[PDB]
Amino acid sequence: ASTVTVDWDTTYQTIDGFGVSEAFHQSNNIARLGETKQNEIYDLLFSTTDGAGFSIFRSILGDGGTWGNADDGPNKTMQPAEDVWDWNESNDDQIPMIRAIQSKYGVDQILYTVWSPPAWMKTNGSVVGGSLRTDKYQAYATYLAEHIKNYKSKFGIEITHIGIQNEPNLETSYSSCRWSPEELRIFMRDYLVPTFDKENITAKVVFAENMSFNEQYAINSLNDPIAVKRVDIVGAHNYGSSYIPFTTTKSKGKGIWMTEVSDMNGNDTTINDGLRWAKEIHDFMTITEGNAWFYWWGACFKTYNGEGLIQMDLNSKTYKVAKRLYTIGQFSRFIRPGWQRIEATKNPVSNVYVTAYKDPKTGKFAIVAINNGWSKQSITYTLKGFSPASVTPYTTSSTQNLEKGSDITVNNSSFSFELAPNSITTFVGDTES
Ligand SMILES: O[C@@H]1[C@@H](O)[C@H](O[C@@H]2CO[C@@H](O)[C@H](O)[C@H]2O)OC[C@H]1O
Ligand SMILES: [Cl-]
Ligand SMILES: [Cl-]
Ligand SMILES: [Cl-]
Ligand SMILES: [Cl-]
Ligand SMILES: [Cl-]
Ligand SMILES: [Cl-]
Repeated sequence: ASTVTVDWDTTYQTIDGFGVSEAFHQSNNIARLGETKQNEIYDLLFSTTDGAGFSIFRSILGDGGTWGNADDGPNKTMQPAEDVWDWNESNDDQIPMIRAIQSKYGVDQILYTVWSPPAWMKTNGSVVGGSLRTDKYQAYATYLAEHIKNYKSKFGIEITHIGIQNEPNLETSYSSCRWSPEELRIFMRDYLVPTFDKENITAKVVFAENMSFNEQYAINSLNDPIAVKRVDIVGAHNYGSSYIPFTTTKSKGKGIWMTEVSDMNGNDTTINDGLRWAKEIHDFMTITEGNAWFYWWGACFKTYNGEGLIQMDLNSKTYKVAKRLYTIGQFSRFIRPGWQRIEATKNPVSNVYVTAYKDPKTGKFAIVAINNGWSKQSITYTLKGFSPASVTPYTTSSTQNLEKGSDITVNNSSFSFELAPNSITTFVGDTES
């Protein structure tokens, strides 16, 4: 019987949201399941009433590669040659899904990440590996600005966040482009910042998304007086690393987005894998104090690993939902863009981890409690600085998927709940009536 204290007036970072991606034709793989299952998958991902309520959507800016195939491969680029633009909305197979989920679910944060500049800008003449030619830095700055401008003016899509390079540390067997940190500062200071200023770009920059979770690729730009003007967000993946503070990023008042993580080595779809990712979010919120957290694919055609939250079998036209969709939903469905983390006893007892969030504009709040141990844990929650009448529990476990429970009466700013082993429960409430 342990105690968690939640303080309404001790506040931390603003939460920008939670995201997924459908890059590399996975958006088209959803549609191939048929209209009925397509809408079911949109619902599971983005609905705030019967889904995970993801609030950010990450997509690939087409590079024109020729690798892969139609099930997993690149999209045509809107600038296939230095002297040719091709604003054909059919080039980007993510546009139909973006329009549908912005309309139906109000998803209004749209991140486009570049995996590679087009081949004619690359040192090896290919979108696979290599680097950006130094005599193509301006062409790439123009490339990025023209995409933000013309996705709006031609396709009606507002790109609110632009990711300038996915994993600049890595050359892969698919779309990739290697940068050094100093090459990124030179690109920001001498090309991106003056081009974005000249074109009056208001989209925020998610800085080069390091494969490992550190700010090393951003330190050079963050300390540059010109580049720092548009280092709006420092992005990073969490493949093979752990959650640490981004010291220089916080000193410059910038945001932190963990824009991709998944299990590429195993295929665990049970609550144990789900609680692994819930614990990653908890560490992200409390160690790094980050602002947005992303899984990799929302739905994908890989039934053999954990790169997506939903595994689609294209041959039988079926899909299977892993527990990680719901364990991540325990955060993402309730913590909307603009919410604010508040103080809660982060570790009340062994294997129990707690965070808390509030909406400063409605008085709504959410308390997310993880129990990734083997023992039932009775917890008494003391609410400091606010007094709701009741809380509503939502639980995910080996037998429950974001299951709404009976309301729990709050007696003098205190309520108790027994956390089941290997489970996660969110308590949701409102202070204004
Ligand atoms: O099927 C392939 C995917 O597995 C691959 O996913 C990559 C996983 O590592 C991440 O760091 C990368 O950002 C992500 O692209 O993408 C290519 C696709 O063909
Ligand atoms: Cl591109
Ligand atoms: Cl890369
Ligand atoms: Cl899972
Ligand atoms: Cl992602
Ligand atoms: Cl899996
Ligand atoms: Cl809200």
